[PDB]
Amino acid sequence: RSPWCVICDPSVVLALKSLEKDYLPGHLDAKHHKAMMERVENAVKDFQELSLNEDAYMGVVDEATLQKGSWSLLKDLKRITDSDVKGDLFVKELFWMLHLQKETFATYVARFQKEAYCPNKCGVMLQTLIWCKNCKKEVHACRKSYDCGERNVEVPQMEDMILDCELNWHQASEGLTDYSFYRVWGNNTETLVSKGKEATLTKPMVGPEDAGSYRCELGSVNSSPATIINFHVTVLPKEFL
Ligand SMILES: *[C@@H]1O[C@H](CO)[C@@H](O)[C@H](O)[C@H]1NC(C)=O
Repeated sequence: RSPWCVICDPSVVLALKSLEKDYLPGHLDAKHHKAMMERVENAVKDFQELSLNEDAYMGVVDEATLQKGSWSLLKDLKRITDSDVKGDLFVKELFWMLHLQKETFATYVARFQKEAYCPNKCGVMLQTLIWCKNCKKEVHACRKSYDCGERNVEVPQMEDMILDCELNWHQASEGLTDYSFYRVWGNNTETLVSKGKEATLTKPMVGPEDAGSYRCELGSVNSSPATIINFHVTVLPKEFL
């Protein structure tokens, strides 16, 4: 038993309060006002549309999903109020619209869950979620295996080395800082060779001295890195078979 997340949008609560104080007086008999608003409140206080799905309803959305559901509800409600509909027909249309809007919102949430909730496959992604139970907006840590799979990079001698540390979800993550690239030497020391906002390390015209191990770390405002990727560079001399 969980609220319909649209109530966490202030414009929705305002439009609902406006329905009650401004619309009801000229459009529904006074003796029904209390019972209507109770029925509206009950519709908004429970959202069951996703609670028998294979993927359990988690009670969270992102701001994008919230805004899309809210805008869809506000537009449909405004169509009712702009129409100036009254009485029995107004009641029928209002509750029909709320059912439809819950089903529309369910579609948006199932899609958020399937595609946009913690979409990383490794590393730690930070994403702001709104928790529908209390309308709290917080940064959630999407913690996955720190192993992103080692990259085997073979570069012909004299060609350009590109080491790419970017993952598909990095552009969407919160709290990121810099990509640092380290060369990891066989004598158990390391050298920081680049640090900045760029997700790649480029070395033009590679020679043997550029072969070996590299580690990329994408920093976070938190303690742990958002991503660690290891690269092994083999520099292929022309003489190889
Ligand atoms: C460790 O190896 C690196 C790369 O070969 C080199 O720059 C460094 O001087 C070595 N350190 C020692 C103490 O031998």
